[PDB]
Amino acid sequence: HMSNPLGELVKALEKLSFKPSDVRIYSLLLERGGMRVSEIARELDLSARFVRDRLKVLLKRGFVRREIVEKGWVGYIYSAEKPEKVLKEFKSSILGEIERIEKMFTDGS
Amino acid sequence: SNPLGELVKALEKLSFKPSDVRIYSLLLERGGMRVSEIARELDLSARFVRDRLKVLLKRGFVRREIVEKGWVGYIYSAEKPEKVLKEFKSSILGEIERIEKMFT
Ligand SMILES: [Cl-]
Ligand SMILES: [Cl-]
Ligand SMILES: [Cl-]
Repeated sequence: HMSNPLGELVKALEKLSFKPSDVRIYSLLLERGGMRVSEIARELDLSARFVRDRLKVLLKRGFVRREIVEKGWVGYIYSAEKPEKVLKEFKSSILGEIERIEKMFTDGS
Repeated sequence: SNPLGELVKALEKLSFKPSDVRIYSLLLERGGMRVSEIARELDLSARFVRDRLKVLLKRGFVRREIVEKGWVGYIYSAEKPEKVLKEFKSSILGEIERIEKMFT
């Protein structure tokens, strides 16, 4: 019945895991520059809905940003945050998770 | 080469097998044990338990003492949770820093 630091870390790693498709989207954008949902979908042979779904996650995690295009067509494209930014955000997220887990394992009072 | 791909690889290396969690739990709950005892209780291969304990030892999550009453063997025990978290934090920070340097 005892709480388990390894088990808690497993849950944290799952929460911060990446789908393979997230890696493909991020890597495509870093290489090619900002792209529309439709362009990403065609390039990677994924559905537009699935791409939108993963973009929401990557935006909230701070790994991708959006920016307006006004070039006849008007809409948003999506751009990779730079590696230094991605790694800064990931570091903050995992440290946050560890800090929460630490509260379960304090000694004394 | 991209930071998410490198994080995936690093996070795989820092991952735990479900058995690791069970091995740690057993040692924390019941105290220091021999490999054969852990394997019996968990219904795992003794070789497998042995190899996972070697991984956990290198990571700083278990310790061992040599004992020789008859045949030589190791008694493994759980490191305390705060040491586990401290070591894990150090390790994952080290990995992120290494990946940071790949790009700088
Ligand atoms: Cl996927
Ligand atoms: Cl679009
Ligand atoms: Cl042994």
